[PDB]
Amino acid sequence: KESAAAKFERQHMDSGNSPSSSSNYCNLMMCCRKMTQGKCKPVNTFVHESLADVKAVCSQKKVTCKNGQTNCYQSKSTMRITDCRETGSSKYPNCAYKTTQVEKHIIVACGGKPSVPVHFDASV
Amino acid sequence: KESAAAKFERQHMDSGNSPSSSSNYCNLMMCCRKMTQGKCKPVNTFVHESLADVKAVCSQKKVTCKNGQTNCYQSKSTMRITDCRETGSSKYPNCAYKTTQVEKHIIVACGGKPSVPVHFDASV
Ligand SMILES: Nc1ccn([C@H]2C[C@H](OP(=O)(O)OC[C@H]3O[C@@H](n4cnc5c(N)ncnc54)C[C@@H]3O)[C@@H](CO)O2)c(=O)n1
Ligand SMILES: Nc1ccn([C@H]2C[C@H](OP(=O)(O)OC[C@H]3O[C@@H](n4cnc5c(N)ncnc54)C[C@@H]3O)[C@@H](CO)O2)c(=O)n1
Repeated sequence: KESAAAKFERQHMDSGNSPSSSSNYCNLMMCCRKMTQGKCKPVNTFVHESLADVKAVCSQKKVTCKNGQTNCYQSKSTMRITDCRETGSSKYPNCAYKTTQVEKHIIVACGGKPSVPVHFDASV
Repeated sequence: KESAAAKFERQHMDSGNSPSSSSNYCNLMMCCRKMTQGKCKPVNTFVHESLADVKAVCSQKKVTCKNGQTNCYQSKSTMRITDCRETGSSKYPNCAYKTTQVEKHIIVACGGKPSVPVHFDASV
């Protein structure tokens, strides 16, 4: 059972000067989106585009994935994305990320039917 | 088994949410801290002071809890906290919170040996 003391810490404690700071975006999203359980996912990109625009990439430019698979596609246009990358100081269970906002082309692997994005490969 | 398409949306999609937004704090924090599972937690306060300063409230001003219990204590000084409350448009599982930065005295219930904070009662 989660002790009452530990529950209180989880539900009400967030010690710090700038808790609502945008440089915290990745720390909170990586946690919310469940990518900090068991280990700290080292790198992860968030796309701030319409889901309609991201799905459209699956019928755009064909390219080879980094792992040799052949079901990857590159966006014809650049997309507003946020790069979340683990800091040198990050150490599980205290995962820390650097938030970087950029506009780059994305590369995703598409699968299933209808064909939709199932993996983020890279940004170029 | 979560679908590949759904897994991609959870891990890489953040349409209509600006990374450079202070108002989003509550939404991400409530999600990250596991308070939006099963249903949306109506109200929840986050304290930004040090854990030591919060624990010390248990040795301060003795007051009655809202529920009639007698193990509540009020802080001698105002503390930096964030008040999170559901919006009108909040609907599970799309929980939405309004973020309000405030400086008020907190009231907590203390228990255990040593006596540590185990429930947040109110800010005044
Ligand atoms: N700039 C970057 C660089 C990396 N990343 C992330 C996304 C990847 O996560 P995810 O998309 O869940 O991938 C899940 C898993 O899917 C598998 N996979 C690889 N190629 C695939 C393909 N063509 N189709 C389906 N699954 C594939 C292996 C992979 O670990 C992870 C590992 O490469 O790094 C990122 O977000 N931004
Ligand atoms: N401004 C406000 C107003 C409300 N709230 C939150 C905190 C409460 O969650 P929690 O901290 O778990 O504490 C409530 C739970 O703790 C337990 N509890 C309640 N009274 C207690 C007491 N006197 N001693 C020990 N545990 C108590 C059971 C109870 O459901 C929640 C429901 O009252 O509302 C807030 O964060 N800020």
